[PDB]
Amino acid sequence: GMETLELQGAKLRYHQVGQGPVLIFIPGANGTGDIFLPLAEQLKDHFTVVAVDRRDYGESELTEPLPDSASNPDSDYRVKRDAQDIAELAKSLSDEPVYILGSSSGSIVAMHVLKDYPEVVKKIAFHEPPINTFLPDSTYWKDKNDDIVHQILTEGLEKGMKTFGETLNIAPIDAKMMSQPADTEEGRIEQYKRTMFWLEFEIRQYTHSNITLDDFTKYSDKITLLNGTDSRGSFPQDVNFYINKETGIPIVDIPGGHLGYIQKPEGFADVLLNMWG
Amino acid sequence: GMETLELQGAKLRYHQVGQGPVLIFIPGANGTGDIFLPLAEQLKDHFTVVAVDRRDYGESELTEPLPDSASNPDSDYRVKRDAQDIAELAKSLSDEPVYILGSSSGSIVAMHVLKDYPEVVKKIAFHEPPINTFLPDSTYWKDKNDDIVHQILTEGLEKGMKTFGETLNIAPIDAKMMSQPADTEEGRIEQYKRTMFWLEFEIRQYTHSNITLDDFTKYSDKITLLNGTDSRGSFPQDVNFYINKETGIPIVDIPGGHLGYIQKPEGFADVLLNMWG
Ligand SMILES: *[B@@](*)([O])C1=[C][C]=C(C(F)(F)F)S1
Ligand SMILES: *[B@](*)([O])C1=[C][C]=C(C(F)(F)F)S1
Ligand SMILES: [Mg+2]
Repeated sequence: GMETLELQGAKLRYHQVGQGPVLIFIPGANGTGDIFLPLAEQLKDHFTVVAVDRRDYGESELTEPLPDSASNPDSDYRVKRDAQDIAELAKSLSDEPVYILGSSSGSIVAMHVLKDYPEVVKKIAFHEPPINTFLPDSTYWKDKNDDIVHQILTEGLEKGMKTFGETLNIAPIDAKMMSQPADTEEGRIEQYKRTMFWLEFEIRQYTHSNITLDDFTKYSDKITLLNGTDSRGSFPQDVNFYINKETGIPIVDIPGGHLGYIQKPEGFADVLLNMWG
Repeated sequence: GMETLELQGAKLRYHQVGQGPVLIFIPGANGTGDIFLPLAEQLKDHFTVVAVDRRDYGESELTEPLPDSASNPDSDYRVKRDAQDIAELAKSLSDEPVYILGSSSGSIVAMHVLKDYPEVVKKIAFHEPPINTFLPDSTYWKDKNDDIVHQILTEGLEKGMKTFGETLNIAPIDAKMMSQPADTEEGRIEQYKRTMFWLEFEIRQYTHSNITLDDFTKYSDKITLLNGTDSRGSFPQDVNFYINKETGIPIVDIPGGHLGYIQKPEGFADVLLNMWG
């Protein structure tokens, strides 16, 4: 049971309980207003407690996707947009400046609400802010944040792909090709996005999907199985050997490895022309 | 320039090179058709080569969000939709059944095109498929895939959070609360996605966002800095101490820790009510 304010680019959802002057709670890391609901109950007889799901979280919905620069660590799009959400939320519920509390990164949003929309602010509270920009040692703390985020975003992935490599016995050539960075940064950032997506939304769902041997036998005359000449011993060739074992469907060898169609396009094509040309 | 076919919930983009019978190439992990163009160049005098950007990748775009259950590892929404795209693409490019080659996860899409839309297949080729469902050792390979993806998705995040709370001296009760797993498999998936979004899209961007001490001093009578009585020594209280030392803006102690509003709501309210009630 949530309220909705439609705004530029999002349906902003929020709880509202009580009577009197409006009191907006801005969540921190958890991003959602439910975490203030026991606090609201203790306040609903003095303030109209409004507790927001910030537009990227919870029951709030984006109506158009984030800009691609939002992943840049010095992008200001999201913090400024959250702060404008709170100001428009205030302006839609009150004709007076309102009370505001933010906690942790939510208190940083609160700082930007006061900076950019001081006319909506009656009183404001910053509960344990982690912003570092104005500290004498801002650099130390910014560098810690950057390096721990970098570790999280990269280490486990690198290890897991190598573990995939040994477990599946991927050929060296494929391994280097399949894990080579892009010459640009716009192409390099996309490639982490894409790999993360394949991992969460493709590999498990597709490799355990609803194909039976019976499906191949039904139309056996149509099917060729292809094994690369440079990827012998790898797990997908064993998939083809098993299909062939149980169905009789022929295996054709074709040049290159798992990526043979671009490792060796000429020889790849010569085989496809022999089969189908 | 690429070609476009508009389907339910997606605009599907694809390269088209050559003439002759239609030959559809379905990409695996990289998900885009460009990887087939050097091959397409070798076949263009024999086939109308069609190299697809599957709908979640490349120059294709969704026109509706993925279903929330698509992150479920047992989901078959994506593989079915991909298979249905290829069938629709074939039907839009030929009145005769066509030639189709899929590679790796793209060969799995090709298998579902055959199962569910055999009417569009003249011949089909499965290049190095990694599907395990029908293998006699299926449990082995399914559980390897599940474990390695899970490790990739969770391991470095669990380590980095632990490093974060220790660099920042987050209170034990707070670290306990902010890492506690959700109580459902579906709750944990969203918890993971939420934390992963916060790390990539919020922590660096907000904590180094453009706020200066003069932004506070300009409205000093409006502000209260709040420190939890149970999170002493933690980095955010250090931030508040600095703001206070430089601007004289008051620090008020409020019960609980970084999550005090939920940890002790009664005592948290009593302070707020002292402040603004
Ligand atoms: B409250 O959610 C936070 C306390 C420290 C934070 C950072 F990691 F940004 F330093 S966030
Ligand atoms: B081709 O891109 C693949 C070879 C092995 C794969 C899996 F990780 F699923 F086993 S995918
Ligand atoms: Mg604005």
